[PDB]
Amino acid sequence: PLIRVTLLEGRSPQEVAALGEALTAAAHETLGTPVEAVRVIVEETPPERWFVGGRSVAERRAS
Amino acid sequence: PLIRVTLLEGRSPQEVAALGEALTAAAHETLGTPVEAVRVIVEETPPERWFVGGRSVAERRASPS
Amino acid sequence: PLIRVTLLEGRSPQEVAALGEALTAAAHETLGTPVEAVRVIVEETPPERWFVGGRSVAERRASPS
Amino acid sequence: PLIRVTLLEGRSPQEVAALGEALTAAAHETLGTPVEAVRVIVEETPPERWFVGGRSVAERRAS
Amino acid sequence: PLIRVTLLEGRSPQEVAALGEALTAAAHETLGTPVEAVRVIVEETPPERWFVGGRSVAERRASPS
Amino acid sequence: PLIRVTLLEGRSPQEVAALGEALTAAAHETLGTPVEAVRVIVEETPPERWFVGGRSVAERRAS
Repeated sequence: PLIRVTLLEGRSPQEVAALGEALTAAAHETLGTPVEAVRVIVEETPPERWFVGGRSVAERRAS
Repeated sequence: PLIRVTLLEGRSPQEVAALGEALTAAAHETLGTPVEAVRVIVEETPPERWFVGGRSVAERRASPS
Repeated sequence: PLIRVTLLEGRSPQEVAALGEALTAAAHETLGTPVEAVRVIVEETPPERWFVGGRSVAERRASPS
Repeated sequence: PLIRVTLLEGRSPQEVAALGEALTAAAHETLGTPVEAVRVIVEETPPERWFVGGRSVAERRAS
Repeated sequence: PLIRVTLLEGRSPQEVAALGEALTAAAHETLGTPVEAVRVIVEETPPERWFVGGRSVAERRASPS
Repeated sequence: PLIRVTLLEGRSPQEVAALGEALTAAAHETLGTPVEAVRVIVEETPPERWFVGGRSVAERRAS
């Protein structure tokens, strides 16, 4: 199973490593997939490049 | 955050619903993100359109021994 | 540039055609890119395969009150 | 509605912010989606990593 | 590595199988990656959902002269 | 035809340029697509952000 998670920049090394373990466990538990068959990519996006309601997360945090 | 999952066709509806919930719990506990801020999109690919080693999952299934 | 849109199933053909045009005009005006250099791909997801808060759009629709 | 735009690196901060506003307006106008329901990610790609006709945009600009 | 291809609908099964193999050989020779480490996912888009210049491939096909 | 290749960071400039040429040739050969109609994006992912079996490629290399 392939999993891509896109989230905001600024996460700790712990958080990214934890996320990759935990998403893998979730797929293994719910689908029966061997853990080695679960592949995860974490993509981090700067807050100036993520918009909700037409305003960036960087602006929404400021305003 | 956005979680996009690519799976082979043929999982049951109950397994897909359980996966959505469990991936969401995993992002909640590890990142602190509220569950309502986590989105999951599950895409299913037919086995003729997924290749490993240059051969489709369908072809690899037809010769596994 | 490439614009990939993910939408729930059920939009009309006319709305999808109008979206493609309008996203293209938006990229043209803001970036200067010629319209012919903008590509848009629209993907439709069934509501059983889109989750928010760990529950599918289908499940959230079945209990909205 | 979720929108991912991939474009070449080197855009100004104005251009990215403008793009996120304008794509959001387009989705709101054409689908009736509340602006808060439109989410946009802008991904920027270095010109050495985008190919057309088997040559990078960086090479095509040089040559 | 992961190779995701987006194609218009309508290619034959034989062409899609040949593409998967050939993209895999290309990644093997240029990167050194073993073939079994290369995955290819082929996605097909209907021509009403692919836009260039703000018009769908279907619309551009209906007026090409 | 559009092709996105995600692979690990650390590739040489030769390797990325070669990959973009070779993937383009493969699409041209197998589909009959004019080379100018083949578009390729190469995305590079740090090894700490790619997981197999719940462990990052960075950890798997160390351990």
